[PDB]
Amino acid sequence: RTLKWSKMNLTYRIVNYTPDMTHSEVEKAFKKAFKVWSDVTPLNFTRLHDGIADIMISFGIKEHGDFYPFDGPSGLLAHAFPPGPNYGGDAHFDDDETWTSSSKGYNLFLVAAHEFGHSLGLDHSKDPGALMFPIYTYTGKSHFMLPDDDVQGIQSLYGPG
Ligand SMILES: NCCNS(=O)(=O)c1ccc(-c2ccc(CSc3nc4c(c(=O)[nH]3)CCC4)cc2)cc1
Ligand SMILES: [Ca+2]
Ligand SMILES: [Ca+2]
Ligand SMILES: [Zn+2]
Ligand SMILES: [Zn+2]
Repeated sequence: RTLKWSKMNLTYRIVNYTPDMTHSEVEKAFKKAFKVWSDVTPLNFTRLHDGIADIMISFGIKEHGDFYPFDGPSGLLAHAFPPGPNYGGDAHFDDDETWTSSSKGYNLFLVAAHEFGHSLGLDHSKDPGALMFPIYTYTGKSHFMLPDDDVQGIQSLYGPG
């Protein structure tokens, strides 16, 4: 046995938005991020506008209400908790960073896909070409294809769709 969600139908809520991007650009970016995993697993993700959801996403700075505070510009950038109740599964992004949909700063989609991998029970990868490798890089690929090391890893938890 490993650590994982018992249900295949998960809900997320975007609690607050970063000033660095428009509501629509944020929402598009996170939705594409969950799709990364939904496409290769039986998992399904639906967004809630209110109330408590399984994966609760928020932006914040410094001491933000958990034992893992951010540090301002540079340094740490996001973290997410493994599956479980309450804080379990949630994702936090440091809003002293610069979030973008481009080549500049941290690309919010890529970092969300990474952080959501942790939310589903994945650990970091040893393959520098994985999405779950602990070092951020931006490859500027024409379109994004989820690398094989990570499709293997998430499927070990949930199986193919
Ligand atoms: N517990 C340590 C936390 N350190 S952290 O907060 O500073 C941190 C560090 C790195 C990442 C992070 C690392 C890698 C990625 C993904 S990199 C990437 N993968 C792929 C492509 C690409 O262009 N870039 C193409 C396909 C796979 C995202 C976030 C997140 C938080
Ligand atoms: Ca930081
Ligand atoms: Ca939660
Ligand atoms: Zn946090
Ligand atoms: Zn990570």
